[PDB]
Amino acid sequence: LVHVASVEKGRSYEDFQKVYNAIALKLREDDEYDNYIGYGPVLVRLAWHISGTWDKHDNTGGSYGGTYRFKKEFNDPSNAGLQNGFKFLEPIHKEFPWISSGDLFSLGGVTAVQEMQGPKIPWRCGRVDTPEDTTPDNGRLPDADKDAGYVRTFFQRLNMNDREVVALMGAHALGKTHLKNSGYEGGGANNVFTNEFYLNLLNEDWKLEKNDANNEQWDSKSGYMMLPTDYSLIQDPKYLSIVKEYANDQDKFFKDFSKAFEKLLENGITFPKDAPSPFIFKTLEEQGL
Ligand code: HEM
Repeated sequence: LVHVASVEKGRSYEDFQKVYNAIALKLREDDEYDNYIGYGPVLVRLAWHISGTWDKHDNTGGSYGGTYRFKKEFNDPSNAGLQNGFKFLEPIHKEFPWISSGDLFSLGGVTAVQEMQGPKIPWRCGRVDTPEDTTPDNGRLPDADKDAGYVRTFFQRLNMNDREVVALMGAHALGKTHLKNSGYEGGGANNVFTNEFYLNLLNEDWKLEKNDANNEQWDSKSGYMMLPTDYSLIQDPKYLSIVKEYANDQDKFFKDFSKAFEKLLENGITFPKDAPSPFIFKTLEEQGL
């Protein structure tokens, strides 16, 4: 099973920067969402969930097909709450109807990271919408109530190693959990991309509590929370080494995150040798907009 990237006809860097700008301007304008967190974090989560269905064994799932637009995937209980991100992007899809669904969902993630003062993330175009029968079945996204061994094994399906896993998990500095979506609550209200996830893991006094959905989570008096899968990063000696590395080197964390997130968004896609190089988009701030 081969998914070959095909550039939207006649489109170049300037077309995709226009789409980035549209997303970025709406992120700035629709700022009230989720108690003034804004849509940044949910767009990062959406980019990850549409990519995180991939299976390296048979090349099914992944971002290429834009299959989240179909009912089976849209209604996956693992995707509860992502409808808010889809609704955000819908007017963008209408203004730029030539962009494929997988390109738009993945670009929404890149735009959100960058606009939240995260690292630059190189991005490639050419995902092509595939039909409804290519939609992966539910149950390919990870459970939160598990341990390190589970996390490690899970991410092997996505061809991610320990360092890639720990770097990706730093996105849990962003946004929050919502009881009605996942059965976890809390986490604060952060919408600036930093390495604080690692600092918080190492420095907070964590307590194992049960929430109103009868699930266990780790809570601190500062108002932060860790999922069991988050906390497992300090229980496993290989993960703990990497947590310490990112807690002590913001730049290293940004660079490793950028590479792992690009890889996540590109898994399953074959880029022809003559494809355009990856694009690095300017932020609104860089453009003076
Ligand atoms: C073992 C892997 C993972 C598990 C079990 C996991 C689980 C969760 C759960 C339960 C929530 C709360 C959803 C809600 O209640 O709204 C969440 C939020 C989030 N996750 Fe993950 N996650 C994992 C990996 C990742 C990765 C790899 C990324 C991105 C690189 C990511 C980015 C986010 C973001 C940005 C939010 C906040 C969304 C919002 O504020 O609406 N997560 N995660």
